[PDB]
Order: sequence, then structure tokens, then C-alpha cells
Amino acid sequence: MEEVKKDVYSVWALPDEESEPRFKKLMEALRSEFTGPRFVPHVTVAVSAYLTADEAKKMFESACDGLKAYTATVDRVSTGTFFFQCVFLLLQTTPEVMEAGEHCKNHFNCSTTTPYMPHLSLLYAELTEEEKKNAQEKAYTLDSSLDGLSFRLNRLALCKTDTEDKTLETWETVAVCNLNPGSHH
Repeated sequence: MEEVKKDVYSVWALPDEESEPRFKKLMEALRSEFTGPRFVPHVTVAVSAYLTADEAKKMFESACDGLKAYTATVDRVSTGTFFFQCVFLLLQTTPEVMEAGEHCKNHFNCSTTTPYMPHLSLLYAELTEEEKKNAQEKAYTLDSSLDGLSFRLNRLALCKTDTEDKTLETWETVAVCNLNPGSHH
């Protein structure tokens, strides 16, 4: 009754200032032959519900006060079946990561039931299976170390995101926090 605007936010686990461009080159690249909206290298651990202004920060506030940094291994390059699961770095369900998913359930607002699939999406583009094969096919001519690939999730970002906005124009970054745990010295 005081705060009256509620929006859907998605929490993004960011890469490394040593990973990102290794990625960004692959992204800005795959996006020329085949195409679409070039975004930021990211792994998504959660998607919220209608959270007001405060109730969102306080919530990212809490999340950031957690989700210790961790690492991912690129199990493989794969293709999905819709504009958002086009080409993506399918990741391995190693412990620490599938648990970054316990984040979507982390405390109170979920979006209750989906089988969390960790991946670093490469491209969004409603393609034809054959060009899909190629996008993937072709992806492996830019990165050969790509497979077996492991990386660190240095931080987070809270983003106002409209999950169906293929134009990604409604996606906007509201905040980010760095997470470099190590604990005891």
C-alpha cells in the first residue's frame, strides 16, 4: 500500500574478467553468421515473482550475502528448442553449482517447479534445425578447448527481466555485487 510497483526479476551469476571476453568473442562471433540479440555472458540461478522495489533489493541483498563463488565445467555445447534455448554452454551438475539453483528456492519466492538446467547461453535466434546444427557445428571452429571447459562465477547481478521479451529491451540491470568467498584464514 506504500510501494505499489511489482516486477519480475532474475538473478544472474556473472563470469570472470578473464572468461567473459573469451566468451564475448564467441558470442559476438556466432551472432554474425547466424544472428540475434547479443547479450552479456551469464548463468541464471533464479527467476523471481512480483517483488516491489524494496522487497527486491532486500532479497538480492540477502542472496549476495551468500551464494559463495564457485566453478562450472562445460559438459558440452548443446542446442535447445526455442528462441531462448538456441545455443548454450550446457554445464555439469557438479555440486556447488546445481546448488546455486537452490537460490531460486533460496528463501521465499520461487517460481516453484522447473528442473534447473545450468548453462551459459550463447545465442537466441529462432533457427531451423539444420542451421542449428551449424550454429553448434560452427561454434566449435571458434573454441576447441570449449569442451571440458571450467570457469569461476565471481559475482551476481539483479536484473528486471521480462522472460518473453525476445527483443530483450525490457531486460535491464538493476544491481550487481561481487562474491569472493574463501572464509577462514
